[PDB]
Amino acid sequence: TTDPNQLKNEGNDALNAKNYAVAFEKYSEYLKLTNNQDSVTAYNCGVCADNIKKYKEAADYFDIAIKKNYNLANAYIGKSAAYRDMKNNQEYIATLTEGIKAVPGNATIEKLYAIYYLKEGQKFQQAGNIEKAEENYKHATDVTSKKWKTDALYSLGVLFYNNGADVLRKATPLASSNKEKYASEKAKADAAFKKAVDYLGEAVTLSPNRTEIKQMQDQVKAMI
Repeated sequence: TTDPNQLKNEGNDALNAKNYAVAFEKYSEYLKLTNNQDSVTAYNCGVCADNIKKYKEAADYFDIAIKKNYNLANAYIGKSAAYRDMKNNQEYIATLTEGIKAVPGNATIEKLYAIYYLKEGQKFQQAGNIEKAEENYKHATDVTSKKWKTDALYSLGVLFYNNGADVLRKATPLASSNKEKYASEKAKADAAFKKAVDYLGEAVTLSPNRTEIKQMQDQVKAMI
């Protein structure tokens, strides 16, 4: 077929039958011949491309929808998913970051953004990298959702509570053998516990129904 309207109708027929490869073939040709102006078809073409594993092509079509301000939350999610499928985490989170800036307070984009950073923080916390765990959990607090902010703050509270306890653990044998180092370690533990009390306090304020957060803040206060 040569007629662009015929190509779009053929692509619609293919999509209706779940033949994503034909729909991609017909829509991509239609968009090429009509100067990429139909954002509804561009969005559908991006989904079809991702379904047949043409990930770079998918990202290109979702970009058309984004530039035409069409179905923005879905177009950013689609573009991010294409980069996730290409196993490109940096472009995955960069796209979600652009999406949260364009459509603030979109439930699905905020969930993906926050899950990414909570998982990164967890990964660094498990590998004992406190500074990088903190950086990642702090990014998960950038969401507008009070619920998602609460669990990023609760994760920061636990991170610093565990760090202060670990420092206190290593300082016990020093109390009667190296008082110089004992004072240094005690001050480090105190600083960690004070950060923990403050992050947990912030979480309790946003989610007073989360009684376990209040209980953990009480445990940290008992260490100061």
